[PDB]
Amino acid sequence: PLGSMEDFVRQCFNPMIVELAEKAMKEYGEDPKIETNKFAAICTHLEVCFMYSDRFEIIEGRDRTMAWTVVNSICNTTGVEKPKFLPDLYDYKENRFIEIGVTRREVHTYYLEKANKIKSEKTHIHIFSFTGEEMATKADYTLDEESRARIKTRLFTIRQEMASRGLWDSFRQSERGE
Ligand SMILES: Cc1cn([C@H]2C[C@H](O)[C@@H](COP(=O)(O)O)O2)c(=O)[nH]c1=O
Ligand SMILES: [Mg+2]
Repeated sequence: PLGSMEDFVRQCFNPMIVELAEKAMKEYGEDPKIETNKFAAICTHLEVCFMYSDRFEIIEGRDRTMAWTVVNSICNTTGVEKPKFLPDLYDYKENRFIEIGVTRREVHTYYLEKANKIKSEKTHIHIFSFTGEEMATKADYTLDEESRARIKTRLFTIRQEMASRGLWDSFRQSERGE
């Protein structure tokens, strides 16, 4: 009754999500078979990105060349400052890029880590946790109540399904600062 996180990933996430996540890992010489807790964290963040977007241009998940092409194309269609890193989404409504975080640590710690990495005055940050806690730039949450509620619900489902397999203990304890 300690299961394999790799088998859990391929069984409980959409295959398009798993493949995008495998691609993101192999891109940086990480093996999804080895760094399995990371492989689940990456799938989860991908899934949250897709849920948040249902107005929004998806950046995360794309091949890096295509992602940057898309980011530059928006920045010169609009006024927007060009991010130093490469966000997760663009919001056509509020006309800003967004970075999404999903954390198993304290949401404040993670929010400020992200703010300090990206050093942007324009990019919106929105962090979710597996506890139902969330934090978003200027207390502007962008989406409505039941839409954020659905994301928080999917996060609970992942956590309980990991718990079922004996995987949550290690998953919850193995996030480090980026
Ligand atoms: C969802 C996803 C996550 N990740 C990793 C990097 C980060 O640690 C986290 C998501 O990246 P981000 O939160 O900086 O956008 O998971 C990828 O590398 N590629 C992906 O497609
Ligand atoms: Mg990203």
